[PDB]
Amino acid sequence: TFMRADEYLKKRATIGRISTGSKSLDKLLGGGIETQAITEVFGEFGSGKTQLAHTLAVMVQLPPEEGGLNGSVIWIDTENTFRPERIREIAQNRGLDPDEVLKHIYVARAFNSNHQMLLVQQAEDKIKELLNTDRPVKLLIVDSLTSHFRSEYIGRGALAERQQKLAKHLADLHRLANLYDIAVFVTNQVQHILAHSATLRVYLRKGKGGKRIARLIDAPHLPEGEAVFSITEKGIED
Amino acid sequence: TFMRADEYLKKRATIGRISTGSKSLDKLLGGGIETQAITEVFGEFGSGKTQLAHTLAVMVQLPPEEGGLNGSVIWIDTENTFRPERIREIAQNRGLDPDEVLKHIYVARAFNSNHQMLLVQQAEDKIKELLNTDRPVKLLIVDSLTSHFRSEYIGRGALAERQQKLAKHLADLHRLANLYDIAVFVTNQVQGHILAHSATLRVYLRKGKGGKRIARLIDAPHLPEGEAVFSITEKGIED
Amino acid sequence: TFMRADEYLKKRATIGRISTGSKSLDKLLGGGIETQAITEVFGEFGSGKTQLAHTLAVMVQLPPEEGGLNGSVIWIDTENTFRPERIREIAQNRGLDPDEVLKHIYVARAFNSNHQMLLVQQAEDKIKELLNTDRPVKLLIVDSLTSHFRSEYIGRGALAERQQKLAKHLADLHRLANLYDIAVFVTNQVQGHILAHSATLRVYLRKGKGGKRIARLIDAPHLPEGEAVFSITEKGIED
Amino acid sequence: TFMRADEYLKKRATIGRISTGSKSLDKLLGGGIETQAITEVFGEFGSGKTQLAHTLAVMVQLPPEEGGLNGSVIWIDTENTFRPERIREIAQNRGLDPDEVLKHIYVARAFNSNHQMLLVQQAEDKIKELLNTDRPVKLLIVDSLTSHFRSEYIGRGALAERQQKLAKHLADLHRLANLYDIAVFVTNQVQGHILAHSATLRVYLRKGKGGKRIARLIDAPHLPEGEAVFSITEKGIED
Amino acid sequence: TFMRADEYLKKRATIGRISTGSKSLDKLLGGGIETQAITEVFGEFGSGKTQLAHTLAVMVQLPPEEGGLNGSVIWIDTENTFRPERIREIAQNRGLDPDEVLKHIYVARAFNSNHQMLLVQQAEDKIKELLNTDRPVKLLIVDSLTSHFRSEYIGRGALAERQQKLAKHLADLHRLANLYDIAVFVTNQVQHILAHSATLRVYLRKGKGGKRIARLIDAPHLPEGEAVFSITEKGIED
Amino acid sequence: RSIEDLPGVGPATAEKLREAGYDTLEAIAVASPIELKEVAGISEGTALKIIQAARKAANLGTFMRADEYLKKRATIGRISTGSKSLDKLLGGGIETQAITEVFGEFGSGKTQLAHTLAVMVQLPPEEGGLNGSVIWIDTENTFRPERIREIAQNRGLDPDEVLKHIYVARAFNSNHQMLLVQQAEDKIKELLNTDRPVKLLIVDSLTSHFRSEYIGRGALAERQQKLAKHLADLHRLANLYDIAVFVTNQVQGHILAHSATLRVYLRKGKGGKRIARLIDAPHLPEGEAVFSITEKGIED
Repeated sequence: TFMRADEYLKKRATIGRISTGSKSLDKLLGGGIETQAITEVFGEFGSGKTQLAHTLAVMVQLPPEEGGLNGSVIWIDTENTFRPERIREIAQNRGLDPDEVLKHIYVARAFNSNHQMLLVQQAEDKIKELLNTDRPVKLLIVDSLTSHFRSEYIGRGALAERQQKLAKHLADLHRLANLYDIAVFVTNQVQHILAHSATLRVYLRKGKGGKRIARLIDAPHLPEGEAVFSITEKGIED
Repeated sequence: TFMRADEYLKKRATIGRISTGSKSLDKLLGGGIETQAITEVFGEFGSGKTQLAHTLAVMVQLPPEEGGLNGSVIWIDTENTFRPERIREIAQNRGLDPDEVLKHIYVARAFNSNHQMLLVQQAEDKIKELLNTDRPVKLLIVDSLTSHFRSEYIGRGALAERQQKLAKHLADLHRLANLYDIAVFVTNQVQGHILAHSATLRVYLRKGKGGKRIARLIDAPHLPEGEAVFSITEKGIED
Repeated sequence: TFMRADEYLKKRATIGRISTGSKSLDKLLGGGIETQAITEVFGEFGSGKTQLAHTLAVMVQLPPEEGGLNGSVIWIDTENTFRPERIREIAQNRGLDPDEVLKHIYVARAFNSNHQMLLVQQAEDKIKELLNTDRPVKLLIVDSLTSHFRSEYIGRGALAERQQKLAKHLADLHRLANLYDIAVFVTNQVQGHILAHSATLRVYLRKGKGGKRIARLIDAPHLPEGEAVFSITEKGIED
Repeated sequence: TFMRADEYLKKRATIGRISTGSKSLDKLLGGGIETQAITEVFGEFGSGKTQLAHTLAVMVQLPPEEGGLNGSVIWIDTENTFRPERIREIAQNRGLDPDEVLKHIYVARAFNSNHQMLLVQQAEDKIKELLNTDRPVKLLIVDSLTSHFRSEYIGRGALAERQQKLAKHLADLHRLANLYDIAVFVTNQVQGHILAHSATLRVYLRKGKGGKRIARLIDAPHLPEGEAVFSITEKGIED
Repeated sequence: TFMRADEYLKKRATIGRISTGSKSLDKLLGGGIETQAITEVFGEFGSGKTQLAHTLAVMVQLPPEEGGLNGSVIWIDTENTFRPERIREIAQNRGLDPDEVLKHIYVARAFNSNHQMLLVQQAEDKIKELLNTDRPVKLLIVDSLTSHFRSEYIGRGALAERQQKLAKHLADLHRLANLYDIAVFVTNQVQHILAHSATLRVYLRKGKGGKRIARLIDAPHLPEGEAVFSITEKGIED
Repeated sequence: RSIEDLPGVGPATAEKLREAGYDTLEAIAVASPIELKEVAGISEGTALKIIQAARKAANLGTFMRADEYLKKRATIGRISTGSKSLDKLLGGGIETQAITEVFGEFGSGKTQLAHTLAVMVQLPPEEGGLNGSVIWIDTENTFRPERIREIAQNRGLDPDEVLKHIYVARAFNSNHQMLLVQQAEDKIKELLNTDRPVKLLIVDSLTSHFRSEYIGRGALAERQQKLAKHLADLHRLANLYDIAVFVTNQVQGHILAHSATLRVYLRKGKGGKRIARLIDAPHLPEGEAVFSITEKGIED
């Protein structure tokens, strides 16, 4: 069904924003990563996109004033890179209770493409039974989003099917994002494949001495420069 | 379906570690290959990855204080390379009862890819069978993991189903590793090259100076970034 | 299902060995071709691998001291090269009743790949029957093993399925080999050159010096290295 | 032939810097394009690299305190894009005498690669000619540098001679830049793609928001790692 | 002419060794880079091989006891990356006189392959008129050695000629190395082309947090591990 | 006429001809006036006279009566590898008047075998040598006079003495390599008619530089021609002076000495031991040989 541009405009206003935990980024990002959208972060291994994920898993928990959305987190881990113990750290280094955070984050290990996709659909369950609660789900992470797809589908003749499925997956996320005002954050290791339906794609690379530099890939809807930040306790900062 | 970050953090701390039988290799691995994980060791033929497998089949059996996890072993052999006589020897020189050790290792010969994949789904029963015991399964070996796949699936048009099924195999192993706190060890001969992408940790090892072998990681984060030397002798892996 | 390493040490303990009929080649094979294994012999046409097959079909029949295993023989013939007359000669030329040996050899002509695979599948029933008697099946020959496969499957987009079947075939043989302590001997003519990768052991042989042959192993793991010369005569193969 | 590390260190400190006419771009460049160097600016057609060239042809003329180096300009035009009227306008709005400025810029139209390369060797005389003056040559522009090369040398078998000669051209420029403390500025249109590899610094710039342009470097070490925005107006480049 | 294994053994003994300025390296290197040899260091851009060059340009100047050879330096710069001012720094941070160093280093900017090659042959001049002196040439750097070759020779049909010339160049260096007991250090940026005639090839990459890790590519004549070090004043250390 | 004692050739001319590879009577014998004219400067007509002189003077351009040839072969010496096993396989050891090529993967020990041979050849015939000197062309910087010292002082040989009958030259590229051959003939005749003439000439590696300087399908053609000539230059020395030529070839592009009198393949074996095998049936056995690397070089 098609809603009216009334409700539509209204909704696009009730769009929340999670802070990345680093001034410079939230800036170049126009607030931060938004809900009702899929934000894709991509770059070489070690470009810190999994750290950014961890940080976001904290930020979203704190009050709007600090850049959060007082919400829960659903984390689909495909590369076995989710470290709760990492949450604990960064957390007890920016106020919040380092043992409370790990109470509003729910993870699932995805062992292959089909598993990954099936988990997303089940994510609606935990998501659902929680909208009627003080801390609903506001962040849904898929790290990595492309990992399995680019390994199970090698050689043309599969590329077609790969996109079809990848697409159906992305579509499943988009739905959740809008259906529940959730911010969908996905990572993509690069050096190909992208998340075409992505609402916003941010590229980041290792920069200079122990620092990462981002830069959106678009033009309309947000700045056109670069943003530098670093990895420390508190996750990302600056 | 999902788990609370605190539970995951909890479950994780319950992760055991098997010693390779080498101070060195062990340091490199962070004390040894872990449970709830798939560790892939790969290298040229004769790089000693099958020895490492045999050693681990012993170590896991001894007490935590000694490097093991007082557990049993499920061994899926695809290249007919499992030698109990070699377990027995690694044991004998380690001061154990060869006759006992050989009672907590269970093998199955895998004659082809479909067989191999079938075996893994089958192990689940032996795991369950011993699970509620004092010596549950703690090590599951697949040697070789890639051997059959890289021989039954030739050329493109095949990679589609290969990875397709492989991925399904690795996923079967991952489940067991986590569902039962088991350490999954797999070997991969490397000169159509395959890989255990889903592998939790990939260790590369090659032959060295004289009779020695050297191992190195395939990741900078998590664990150091150096090399480890060791040797093959009675007791399996030393140094 | 699976099997305890100790009971495996048991199974492998009973590995028998058939003599090739020539001191030389046995040294190289460390005694002879073994049971619970697939031994592949390959070489150009006329390299004498079908003679080696005939000799083995006799030797396996005589006592362990004499180098046999007092066993019967199952022979899948795909190139119409099995000559019972030849067995008689080699047999009456080795302290064996010619007409009795032929009562412990069972042949089947394989007319194409599907037939061949279907025949090995049927061998089981025959194996099972003689399993309880004094002379069980101890030798299963497939000559040629690759012949039909490399003729019914031409061009890629076929080569892939060939392996998917050739592998199901080899797996069928491996099973019988272990399930019944049988030695599986297969031949492969070599000048698309397919091979029996699963081959527990691959022996290469070529026409040598003066009307003699010469064989060598392929690899390094388990068993010496070097070459072995022998000849074709009555008695089949002789040093 | 060679020089003492102290002399080189000395010669280097004698390196002048021309302002692009943009606080921003200037910061990004470390105060501006330097002498004794080849600065390559590249981007899509209309990214304003020819404007930047025109601005520099003015800036260089004014005092050091003002961003110039009180010098003359040698301009090798290959795409017939040099407009004195535009110099005159950039000057006029910068508070200078269009009639004067146009007296310290010397152009030559290059009709093809060989012509282009000839011109550079020729400039050396004008450089010498003005060298012992109070307003020596301090800026040498080649716009476009790659235009002709990427049109006269089509396909492989050509790249050999292209780069071969190009390299020889760039080397000719490098010499002049150092032999006479001149800043060499070259443009390169980018959608057989060429490049000034020997370039001392490569700056990439593209069109932006509205009428604006944005420049970024092609090196992490030496100078920052950010972007710079500016605009095209009278005075040439602003912001 | 062929010398006798007498003189030959003698010579291979009178082989000097320059320290890299970092314990860990000199170790994995069996002393350090030796004279009468071409040592090739290769790795990605920013792997610090030009720093290593700078350090070596200092070390070689100090007495044997500290790991030097009280010698001069000939530096062929092809990528305009030689910073005397960088020498000054590192120098006045490990004893020696930060303004004396730049007195025993002689540079030449090579603008292309032919220039590069021709400079090497002229290097014999400065080299020569200095052997009869307190501080003879002991280090000859070519940074980068491959830069120009891989740019002027693109597309097969040149690859052949490229190797021929590259070869003649390497041979020219080898000669100088032996003819004058000089240590030849050459860099090679990678991600192809190598310096085949190279006496020793060391690979180095950026490692962990602001550190570089080396590892020889051979087996016979020196260890088989890796070496970590860092870039600071003094150039390379650890 | 033996060397450039040819009619129209003076030293200056000889200079240009040598720096160009026309270093032998046969080299010139097979050239064309145009080539020599462009290499030396001489006129097309005198160059022609030069060619004819060479065609007529050529040593290896004459036939030998089989009775004479049977005898030449009767005087072929044999160097021991230092391994009963291997020698059996060679029927005594590598022979003189022949090019023996040993090839295998890096580390298959062919450079060790070279070092051993450089010692053996020095001891008496009964000891496994021919009381001779050694010319060593090193292209990969792998000649360690130290290993020589060792292997020598481990067979009761005076290392300080052994080191006095080995002459090395480092070859920095193909042209250098080829060039050093002609200069090898200089030293060979120098030490010729001496208590210890040259009996062993090593080229290690023989192919290294050729497979690096000639990359391409357009480079392949002349790659072979130059190797062909280089090999011919060695064959000549081998026969002209009863020398045993030993060359190594790393393998696994692809190259080899097609005109090698005998090609021996060797690979890393069991544990620390190497196994060498022959590549043909005519002349010599047909089995494998195992040996090891230790002091004394090669053993067993």
